[PDB]
Amino acid sequence: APILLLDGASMWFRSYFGVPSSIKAPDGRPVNAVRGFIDAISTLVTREKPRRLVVCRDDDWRPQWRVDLIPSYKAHRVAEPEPDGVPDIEEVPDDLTPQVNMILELLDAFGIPTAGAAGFEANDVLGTLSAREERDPVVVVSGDRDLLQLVRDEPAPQVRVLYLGRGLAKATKWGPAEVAEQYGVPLDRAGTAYAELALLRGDPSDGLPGVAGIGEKTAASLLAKHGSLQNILDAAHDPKSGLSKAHRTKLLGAVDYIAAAETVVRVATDAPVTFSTPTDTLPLAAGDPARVAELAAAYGVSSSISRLQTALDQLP
Ligand SMILES: [Mn+2]
Ligand SMILES: [Mn+2]
Ligand SMILES: [Mn+2]
Repeated sequence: APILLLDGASMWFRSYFGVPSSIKAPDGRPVNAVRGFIDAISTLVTREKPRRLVVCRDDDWRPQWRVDLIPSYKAHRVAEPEPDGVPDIEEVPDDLTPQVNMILELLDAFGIPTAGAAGFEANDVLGTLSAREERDPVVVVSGDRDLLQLVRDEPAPQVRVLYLGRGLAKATKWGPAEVAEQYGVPLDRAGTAYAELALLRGDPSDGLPGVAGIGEKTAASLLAKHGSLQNILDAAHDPKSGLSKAHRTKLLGAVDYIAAAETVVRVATDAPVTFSTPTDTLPLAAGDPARVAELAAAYGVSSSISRLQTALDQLP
């Protein structure tokens, strides 16, 4: 049985856009994201039958240490920047933010493991927990393709990304083979190589311009030929490497961006993760059944909690 690691914010944003906003609590507040997010857990529990499951939090969705390296990072998504230490106010619809609070309440009362690392993103939590796992195959559940950098075959246990780009129902599991087949990175280091390719090609939806003149195809063939990004910069710095002069000029005109983006684009694998629960075991019933029942009533997702309990009951 795999341990599921859930990219919480990716998922309840998906649920917010995948469940109609006319699904409301008795007090009138939309709870479409809450319903959608709980149902996704039940769907995941029934499909994967995990014993262990963690909802990974964004203690800081936009850490200033990444913004100091690449100021444009996630900048088009900031509602209001907050100074030193305080996470920036993300641009989020006014009727989704209370729903995030509802979800965290329901998880806390149920006792579903959540995890976070102060000053780090959920993606770092995901990378840390998947890097450290030594017992069970890891399924990272997310709509964020950046996480494909976590895929792993060996050393065991394997790590797959159950990718939500087309929704949960169509989601398949991505491993090094799929990543290699889809982006042209070498299979023996598909995960890390994917992150090196994303650095070079850029990622506009996160405000990372990438290296001008080096698209994804060119990035792949330079990894397919030089094996690793460190090698590409050496081949560029060494004046008679086989590198084309055009490619050298593009790479040298970007050395400081390449260096600064390295730690921005790669997820941290050694973040100080803390759990809300003593362990990452999935509980088979609510830790606080009365509060769960009260919060679900108040939040208008009683039937979703009902369906979660049935999925849990069907675990062997
Ligand atoms: Mn800030
Ligand atoms: Mn994220
Ligand atoms: Mn990204």
